[PDB]
Amino acid sequence: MQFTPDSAWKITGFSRDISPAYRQKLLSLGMLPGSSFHVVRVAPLGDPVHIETRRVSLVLRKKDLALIELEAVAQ
Repeated sequence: MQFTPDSAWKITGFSRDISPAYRQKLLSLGMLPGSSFHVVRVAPLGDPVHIETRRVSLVLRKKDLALIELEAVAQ
């Protein structure tokens, strides 16, 4: 349920009213719904985490993740 710095995940930014600010932004990276990324650091209360993508490190927020969807890799 929680996100710890060790496991992998997949980017699926798809909300019910996701604003273009976040959507039109990711476009610059070329990471559309269905990408793969790793976790650098996360907190159970609420902290700033960083994702590891194809030769690119993006930063996310425990509150920001609330909008974008995530999909755990294949165990």
